[PDB]
Amino acid sequence: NIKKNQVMNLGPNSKLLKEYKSQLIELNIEQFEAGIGLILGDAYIRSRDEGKTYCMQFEWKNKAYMDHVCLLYDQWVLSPPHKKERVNHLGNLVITWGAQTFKHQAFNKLANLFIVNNKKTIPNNLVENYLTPMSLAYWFMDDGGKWDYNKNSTNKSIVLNTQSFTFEEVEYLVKGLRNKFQLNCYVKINKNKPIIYIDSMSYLIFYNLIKPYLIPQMMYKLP
DNA sequence: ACGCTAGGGATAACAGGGTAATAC
DNA sequence: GTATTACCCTGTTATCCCTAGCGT
Ligand SMILES: [Ca+2]
Ligand SMILES: [Ca+2]
Ligand SMILES: [Ca+2]
Repeated sequence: NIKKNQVMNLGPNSKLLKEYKSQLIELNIEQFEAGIGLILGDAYIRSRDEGKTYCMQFEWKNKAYMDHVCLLYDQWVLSPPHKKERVNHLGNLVITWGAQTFKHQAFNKLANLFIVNNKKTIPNNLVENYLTPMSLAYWFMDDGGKWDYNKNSTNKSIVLNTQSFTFEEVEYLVKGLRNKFQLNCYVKINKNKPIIYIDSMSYLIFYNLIKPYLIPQMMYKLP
């Protein structure tokens, strides 16, 4: 049995690396469920071959969250996060962190739920059949935000920024969320694009569901 | 008086492409 | 040389986040 330690620095097309990879078969329950929320939120699952293998690429401003996701996918992530320092078209420095897993057939199970012709889509029962409290918690740390950011406000309404999805797609998600978690949420608009509004009346319900998984440095997103 | 929104800004994300390091 | 592929890099906005001033 080869250990990550032994291959995390060898060339990409390295034999020992591939041997290490062959030792891995599937993603554990945690990596799968969290992945459903990550793909619905800020992650990117792609294939460079023709759907034979997929890998996941990450990028966030918050490094702690980044480190937390890498640890989650430890076995599939050979390197530490990498600082990316870029300059705007406004001459400003923008700092973020990047990371990725290597490609592996283990990721095909996640990818085939969303990808179709290398194009991302949300299927009609994704929520009902795969979205768990853990998935939802990650989807929240990703796309999640407050409805009212004003100070001293008591509004407990949550928002999921799903601006890249179609209205049909957002409808599948909303149906699943309402039926499965009794959440009182629905579609609203932002920059002419669909977002999911969760009424403050469902806050406590929403919170108890994702509480077990949000990390401390992400708590600031809650009301 | 003040809880709430819709309008909108400079990112903080997503998508793909290019290549240095192994194999044969 | 050609085939592989993890780790960067670059092209680009739909993102989360804010707040002027609207509604009651
Ligand atoms: Ca997102
Ligand atoms: Ca995010
Ligand atoms: Ca985006």
